[PDB]
Amino acid sequence: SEKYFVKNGQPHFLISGEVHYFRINPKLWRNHLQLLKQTGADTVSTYIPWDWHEIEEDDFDFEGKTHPARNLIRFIKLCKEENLDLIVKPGPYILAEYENQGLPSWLLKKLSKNAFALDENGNVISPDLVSYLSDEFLEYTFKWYDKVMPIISKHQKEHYGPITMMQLCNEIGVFQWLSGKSDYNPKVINLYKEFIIQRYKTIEKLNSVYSTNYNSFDDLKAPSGKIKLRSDYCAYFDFHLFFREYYNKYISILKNKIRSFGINIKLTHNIPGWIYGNASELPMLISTYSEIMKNHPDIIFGLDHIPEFVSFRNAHSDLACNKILEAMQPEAPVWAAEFQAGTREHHVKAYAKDLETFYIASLAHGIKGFNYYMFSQGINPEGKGFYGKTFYFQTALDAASNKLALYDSIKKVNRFIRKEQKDLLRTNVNSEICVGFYKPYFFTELISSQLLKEKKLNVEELGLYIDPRFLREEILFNGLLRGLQTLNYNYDVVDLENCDLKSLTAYKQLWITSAEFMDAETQNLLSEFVLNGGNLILYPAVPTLDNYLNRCEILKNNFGIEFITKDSSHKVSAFGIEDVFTAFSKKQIYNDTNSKPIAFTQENEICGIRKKIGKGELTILGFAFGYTSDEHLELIDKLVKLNKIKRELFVSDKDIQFVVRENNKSRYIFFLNYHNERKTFNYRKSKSEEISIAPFSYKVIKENK
Amino acid sequence: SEKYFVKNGQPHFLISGEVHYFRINPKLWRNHLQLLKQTGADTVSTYIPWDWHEIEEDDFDFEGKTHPARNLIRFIKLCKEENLDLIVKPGPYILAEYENQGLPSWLLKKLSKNAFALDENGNVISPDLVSYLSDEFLEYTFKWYDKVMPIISKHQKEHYGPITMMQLCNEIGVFQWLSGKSDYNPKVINLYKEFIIQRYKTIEKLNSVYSTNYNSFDDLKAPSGKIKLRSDYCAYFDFHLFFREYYNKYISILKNKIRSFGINIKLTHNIPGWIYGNASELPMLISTYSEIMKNHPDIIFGLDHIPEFVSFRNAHSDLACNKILEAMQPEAPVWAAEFQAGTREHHVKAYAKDLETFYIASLAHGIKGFNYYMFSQGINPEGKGFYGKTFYFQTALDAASNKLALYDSIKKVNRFIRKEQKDLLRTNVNSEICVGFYKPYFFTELISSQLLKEKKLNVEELGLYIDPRFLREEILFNGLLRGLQTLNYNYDVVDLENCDLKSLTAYKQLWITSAEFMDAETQNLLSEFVLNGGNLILYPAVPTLDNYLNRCEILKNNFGIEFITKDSSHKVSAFGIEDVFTAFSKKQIYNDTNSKPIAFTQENEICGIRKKIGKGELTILGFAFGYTSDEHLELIDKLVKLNKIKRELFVSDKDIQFVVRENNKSRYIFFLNYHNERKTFNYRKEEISIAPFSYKVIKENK
Ligand SMILES: OC[C@H]1O[C@@H](O)[C@H](O)[C@@H](O)[C@@H]1O
Ligand SMILES: OC[C@H]1O[C@@H](O)[C@H](O)[C@@H](O)[C@@H]1O
Ligand SMILES: OC[C@H]1O[C@@H](O)[C@H](O)[C@@H](O)[C@@H]1O
Ligand SMILES: [Ca+2]
Repeated sequence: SEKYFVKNGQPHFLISGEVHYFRINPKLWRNHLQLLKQTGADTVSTYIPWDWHEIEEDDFDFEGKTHPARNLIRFIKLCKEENLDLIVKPGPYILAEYENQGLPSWLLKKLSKNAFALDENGNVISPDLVSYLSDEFLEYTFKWYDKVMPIISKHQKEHYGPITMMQLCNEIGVFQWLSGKSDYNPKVINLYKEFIIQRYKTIEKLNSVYSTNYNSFDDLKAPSGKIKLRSDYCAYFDFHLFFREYYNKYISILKNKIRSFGINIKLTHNIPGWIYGNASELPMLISTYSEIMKNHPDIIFGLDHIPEFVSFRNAHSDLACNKILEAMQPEAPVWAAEFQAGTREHHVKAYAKDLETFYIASLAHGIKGFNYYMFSQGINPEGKGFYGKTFYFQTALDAASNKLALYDSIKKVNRFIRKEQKDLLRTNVNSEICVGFYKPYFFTELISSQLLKEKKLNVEELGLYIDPRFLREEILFNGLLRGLQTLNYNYDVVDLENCDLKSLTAYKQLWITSAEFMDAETQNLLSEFVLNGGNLILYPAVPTLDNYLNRCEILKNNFGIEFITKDSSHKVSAFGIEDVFTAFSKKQIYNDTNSKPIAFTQENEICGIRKKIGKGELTILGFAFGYTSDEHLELIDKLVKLNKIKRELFVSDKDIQFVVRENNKSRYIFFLNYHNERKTFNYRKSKSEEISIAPFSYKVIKENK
Repeated sequence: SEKYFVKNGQPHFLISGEVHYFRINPKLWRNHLQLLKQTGADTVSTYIPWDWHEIEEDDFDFEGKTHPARNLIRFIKLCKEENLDLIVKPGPYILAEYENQGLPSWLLKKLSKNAFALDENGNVISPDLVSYLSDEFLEYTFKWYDKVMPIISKHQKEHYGPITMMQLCNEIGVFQWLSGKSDYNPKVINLYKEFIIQRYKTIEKLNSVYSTNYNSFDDLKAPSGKIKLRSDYCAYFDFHLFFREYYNKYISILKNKIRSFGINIKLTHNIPGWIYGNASELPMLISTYSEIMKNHPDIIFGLDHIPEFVSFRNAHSDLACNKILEAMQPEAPVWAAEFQAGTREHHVKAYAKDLETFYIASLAHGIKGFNYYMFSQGINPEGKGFYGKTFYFQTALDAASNKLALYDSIKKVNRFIRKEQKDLLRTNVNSEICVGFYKPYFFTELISSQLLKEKKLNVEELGLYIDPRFLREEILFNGLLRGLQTLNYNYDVVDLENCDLKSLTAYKQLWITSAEFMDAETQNLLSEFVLNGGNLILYPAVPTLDNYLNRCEILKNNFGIEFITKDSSHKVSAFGIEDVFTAFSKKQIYNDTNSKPIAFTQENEICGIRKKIGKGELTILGFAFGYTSDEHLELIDKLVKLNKIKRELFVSDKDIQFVVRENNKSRYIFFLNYHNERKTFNYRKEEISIAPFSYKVIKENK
């Protein structure tokens, strides 16, 4: 059942700490490694910066001949001497608050304009932002790999070295995302045109899908500018599919290059998306990796968690992200490649009290491994800091190797993990609720995001009213997922793409947050799910279009639903809850045929029904709610209770979060107080026990079954 | 010298609680009022919703004839019986998460298209958003005033009644701001044309300023779409000046109508701008009231503070907003018309332990009065809630008058306030730093804001690189003001408009965050300031343009400055601090004749100088830094120390914030812990422990 890392045929919690040799006095490297090992950590992790080691074009130093902290070889040897396994991350990009994101200054001065990401006008977006498939960029990247990869290969575990894992590049697409502009480099334009010709084969076939009138493929260009017609939406949809293939081509090229050096260790990649302490856009960025995860079962993706604080304001972000990684990568453990320790920026504090709670909450939320980022502070040598001289603050160790407050928090957490890992790693929560992940709603990084400078998608111009980004942020991430976690109902997330019917029928309920569009394959899957005995909850819309916004009424027809879309007050009544505020004036009005009406508009028109279809049950709500009122929690709770799903515990304070993890031998009860209140409460399993929990604090109770 | 409310001829801290009679079971009105009074509160505050009382056109109920909670008259009687003064807020707009923002449904169903705020295409922006100077809207507003104002007039403090203050409308421009669109209603456009003719007199004068090619004012159109040309910037700038006159015309029309009923109590207005627990846009919104504040010294503006939490993440917002209100309104107390109690949003928690600290921090930060918003929760009657059934959560009292956790926090704070008010209200901080407030940098709500749906202002299209909203948000509000607060250096803010030279001379340093444009009057003011002996810190640019982007180099020439704008790495060195991250590649590179170079690019070009001019001192930095590294705090500290300015205390833990407030005989030291850490420290001009997100106040007799 559970996915976890294994060592010596036993479950093993991966505990790594990030220690940047290049930012630490090499006379203190050993002390940093000893103090990390003394916390119970098994692994150390570092970037190997291209700029740091290719000091001028074709002049390499890995031995500290020109600066003692260029002695990568000695750092590798110390990791082995201090019995730590090593994760190496040689880029080409590292980010790492390093000048030019780790690319050499000499490189960026030499590269031609066509090596850079370009805007719609052909202008350079940023002087450190390359176009990934640039011939010149990949030539210099390969020359870098030619010098660093033999060193990595020599020091792998299979040659009795400490190196067990290597990250390829760093958060692919993060630089493009943060710039707020997409890449229109000519390599992108030309590879896109090849993609479209391969995809459609004839211009007649493309025109039939898009409803365009092109005479030839030579008339068609990568889409630019705002979406005004459904044909512009179609063009951008394919452009999103293309970018997923483009990032798969990039990582495939790096992987094939590294394998040529005899490097057989585990390859990793790291997922961006937290900003200002929440992760509602992370699902968009993880979706850009869809083709990499389909084609490379041997690259393990891990999350980059940057909570910044730990409170009800962001409590749901880490669990939703952990669940969405599991959905997209169900055969590998859920791990954090970067797991916040300290703060990347002086003005954004990172308190030990918060992060210690985050670490325990992460265990509650199913994490199987992590890399404390940053375990060790660094001091940039030679002006290499992007933003200042000091690299991170409020870490476990300062750059000198002094213990800071966070060290004691990590020791406490790691001690618990080491004591419990053989049982805890094998535990699961009992999820009776499955939530669908429909990746195409996330495919909007070119047209609609929190970071994109230009809003290119306005669905009203297309005759639609449900924006897929509004749906996936407010109705799903901040809405349903936040609500279920707040209500202490366990859920799983399943990727609906090529999804096995047998993997949905384990759940008492499947929840689908739907826009007006959904592909035929997914409409058919949800149809079969209900006909064969599944219980489906679907809102705010029965879809009637496919991903190209062409007619597709499969689910509507299979479920025998008739509806009209009508304007009314935002407030509806649902299951006897009055004044439920909904997101839209427009609602689906269902006729009551062979159904029980359960939701009504202010004019008493039917906007939600329940029915029995084949061996299954359907609940459809023709209105949108996330979690912006107490009525929304009441409605989620009522929906869950339709199939008699029960919480694992009765807890006297509804603002206490809990998670029960168990196997045949052991039960762990995690209590999380995400609130600035001392809470005294009682609980019992579904004679009560009393607990007092401080503000922003945790309790963990272990029972031997 | 301090400004404060007065009761019984003594300094009086205004402690008001918001209690919406229209959202409370009338059987429990007395119980809510008694529980509010038992916290030591002196005043209760409420809207009087137009929709609630004009139940159909020309059918008024203020006596509970049709619903017991329409008995406004009984509520007023209970306030008197329970010895509370009353603040009333009859609109016409109330917002208050009330359907139609408090306008009657029957009114919105009946109004013509031309009564509504319209976008660039002539479409209605929102079915509850009227154009303020709509004739139809003012006709019906006046008929509402005709019924509610005689009731207020009878019960006003000038007739020895309980009503001490009345708010006119609610956060003027807030609906416009939140809609993300500006009003192009044809009456508004006609008033804008009248405003332009009044301002320029002749089309030749307007053409000389804008570089336009009109033959007459008949050719003139309201600016729309993106700014591509400097002439489009000019038209939008005057469109901003016009909206400030427009809001003054609206509030003048309401005030004159109110005064006609013999209402001579204090009139108020309330300032919006907090969102997601910070207030970096509130200075833009307060700038929209510039003409109201200049023309109506009898209308007291108060702040609507919505911190949501209390930590280092938002510690600087309330101080900066309080200081900006003081700059724009120096002759009235700084007070919060809405002072967060509970939460408007169930999913956005408001912890009693957070807000208790916010209340004490607000005292440290110079607040003189406030209105707990919401003291009492409400239940929306008859589906009249904009949102769900319940109005506010985690308040002092629930809608049934049950005491909640916040009640005891408010009782505690109120007891400290009543014990200390006579001395505390007469205290000020000793500011030796003044920070300039240049209002034109804030006049962008039509073209650039956090809420505007399309950015119309792209300064690179105008041949500029310093965006005024970036400057005022990241370099000023979240940069310099946050850094000074964090470093525990007192500052004052001064409005540079019509500013007295005499008012700047008391300060040891004037800090000016400058874009490439600044009007002649302000350039002249800053020139005279330094020549006469003042010490000026100016960055990131010596301005070379006026507000119409026409050449204006008064300050530059008067100070003998020469520069070239050149591209370099973002990092500079300044005062021996290496690796100072700056916002722009473009920097001013100064000629150093008769100057001391003090900052350098990565290629060692001079991007900052110090100089003696007349009797004074100039420090100019040709680069933009906010607060995103420890080097930024070090640079601000180095700059303050150029004129030997000292903190009032030595505190062993640099992450403890303090404010020293004094008068001739009393000192209050407010220690504030904005961090999730128990901190132990000592202080001197003596060892204290403060819990996470908490406070300690110390008194010292002088
Ligand atoms: O916060 C925005 C982004 O900043 C980047 O520097 C981090 O590497 C990402 O993980 C993060 O999502
Ligand atoms: O077990 C001791 C731990 O208890 C938790 O409840 C607290 O949040 C931690 O601050 C503390 O280290
Ligand atoms: O948060 C955005 C705005 O919301 C409005 O409902 C409040 O009345 C304002 O004070 C506030 O700034
Ligand atoms: Ca000169």
